[PDB]
Amino acid sequence: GPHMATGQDRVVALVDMDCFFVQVEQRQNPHLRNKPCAVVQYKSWKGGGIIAVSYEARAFGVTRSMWADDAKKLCPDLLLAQVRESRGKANLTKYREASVEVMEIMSRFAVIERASIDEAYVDLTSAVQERLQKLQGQPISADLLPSTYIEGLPQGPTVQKEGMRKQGLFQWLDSLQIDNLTSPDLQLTVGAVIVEEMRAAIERETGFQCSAGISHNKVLAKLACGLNKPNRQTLVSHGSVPQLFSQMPIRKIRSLGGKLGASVIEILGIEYMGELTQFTESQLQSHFGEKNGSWLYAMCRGIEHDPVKPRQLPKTIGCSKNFPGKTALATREQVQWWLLQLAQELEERLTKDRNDNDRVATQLVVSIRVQGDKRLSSLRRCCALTRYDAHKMSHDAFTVIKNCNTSGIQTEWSPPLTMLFLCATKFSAS
DNA sequence: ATGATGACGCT
DNA sequence: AGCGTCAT
Ligand SMILES: Nc1ccn([C@@H]2O[C@H](COP(=O)(O)OP(=O)(O)OP(=O)(O)O)[C@@H](O)[C@H]2O)c(=O)n1
Ligand SMILES: [Ca+2]
Ligand SMILES: [K+]
Repeated sequence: GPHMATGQDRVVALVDMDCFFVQVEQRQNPHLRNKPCAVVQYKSWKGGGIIAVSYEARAFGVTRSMWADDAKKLCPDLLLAQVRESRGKANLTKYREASVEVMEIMSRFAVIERASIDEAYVDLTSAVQERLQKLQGQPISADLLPSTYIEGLPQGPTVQKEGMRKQGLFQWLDSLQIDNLTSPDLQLTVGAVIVEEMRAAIERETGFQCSAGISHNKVLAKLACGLNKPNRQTLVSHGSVPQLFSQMPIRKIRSLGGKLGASVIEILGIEYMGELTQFTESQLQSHFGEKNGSWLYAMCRGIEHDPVKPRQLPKTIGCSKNFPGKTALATREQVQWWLLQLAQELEERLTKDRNDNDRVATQLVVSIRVQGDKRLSSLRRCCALTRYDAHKMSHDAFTVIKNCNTSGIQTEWSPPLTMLFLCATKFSAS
């Protein structure tokens, strides 16, 4: 009862750019705006692989990982933009730079955790407290939340989407206790007003639209963000959790989309997150380990403590390329040449990073996949990264991997390589 | 023949 | 260290 923590101590948001690479290419090329369009990498094999899809193209069934030639079967008018290719590999620099535009706007409002090229978590607790003092108890207008959905409302005793949105928002605001400055529901609402402001600024200053979730922790914020996409934000209160989780497949919760989530389902014989509440913490720890069991016990009640880490820059900087099918690398010369190509792009990004961010990497990790290995990495070895020089870095990578060559011939490479990966890690300030 | 990254857990 | 998991 009175001692039972409810995980309502923080306001956390997750911001996710809608069809990010598509928005970048549509900003650059107005002919792509408001059209079914997709972003593709490479082109010779089956038209290239689709990596991002506009909402207009998704209505036709186009998805990520589709070959562009197949996507054109679903959507003959599909417009395509191609990822830059440099040194024979995809080069994502345009999207990384657009991402920096967005993250630097977000950092004005609060400290952010870069979660991916196009997602950041925001810890808003402190900004909320401040804005609450600026309010002095005045009600929060629905005009301050023009794109906000309150998950689970409307409820109780119109047939259009926006009318539903406004109805739920009104019920929520009508029930708010704007007098109590430590009300969790009030704090989430203020958090949502701030996130509206953040999203307005991102759109004004970059042209890019995003969705967001606002809740009390990262898992609920991420789940919230996915509930109303694109160009909308969703508030998931602590009170909404029982109904939301009662039909929510377990695999939808961040970190449960893989083998652990499958084993939760199979060992416990359940399907939905809320069903987890019927097990004791010790039962869950017995099945899934002490850490996982504690996490699941708290999470299925809507409680999570993973902090928004203050980290706006990636921790490692890497370059990778796959060599599928008949293109697998089968000679010494081939392996060396592609290691040089990867290392040249890596040198370029590292030099940029050292100038921009005042740091230097100190370890080089070299990862390969061999033909027939189902695993995504067959081997990983490290060496010292002492100078930002592509020829040295590629020579060192070759050195640390060369005894993997089975061939008795000095010039051949067996088994052939289906993946090369260079990653610079262990950054020190400079 | 999805392909390009990136973080973190386990041992 | 080196591998496995999960994600965007
Ligand atoms: N299997 C995946 C999924 C995502 N990404 C990377 O993560 C970025 C954002 O992924 P995601 O948010 O899932 O896709 P969006 O295009 O942004 O679509 P949405 O509107 O649903 O956010 C992609 O552009 C891509 O760079 C990737 O490389 N491989
Ligand atoms: Ca996105
Ligand atoms: K994303």
